[PDB]
Amino acid sequence: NLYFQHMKHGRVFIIKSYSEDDIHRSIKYNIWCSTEHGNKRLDAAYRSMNGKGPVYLLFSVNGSGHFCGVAEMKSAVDYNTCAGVWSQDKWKGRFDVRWIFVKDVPNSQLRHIRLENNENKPVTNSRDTQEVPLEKAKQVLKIIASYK
Ligand SMILES: COc1cc(=O)[nH]c(=O)[nH]1
Repeated sequence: NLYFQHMKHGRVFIIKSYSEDDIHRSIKYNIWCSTEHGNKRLDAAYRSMNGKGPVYLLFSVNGSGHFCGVAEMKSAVDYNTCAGVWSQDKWKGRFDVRWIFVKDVPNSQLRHIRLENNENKPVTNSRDTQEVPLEKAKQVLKIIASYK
């Protein structure tokens, strides 16, 4: 395929959101924020990457039945930022992202990809900041990229 053929390094995480408004804001301003635990997981992966490869994020709104696109993580986490900018006050902090695809892809197109690090559960059954093994992540990314 033409998409993601060169991604020898780097790491891929599921992002789950309770709020489609939060996603809209993320797309508009190219920023995101997770829980404290999820921020720490993404921060560790971004920093240990040391710019050697991409950290990609596969976004999905809880209950929507579809993934809604792909962004690249673009900064470390900043834990002390303006409160109350998201749909709930409980999302504290900020990191930069760069959205690559904004498009709805039905879970039917992805649910036969299983995560060997998550009890072989479908990737579509992941929780927020579930890490995706690199070879399964390539499959997901190419399906999203090419979907029509
Ligand atoms: C950044 O805004 C959100 C982050 C999250 O992890 N879940 C949400 O519903 N919104």
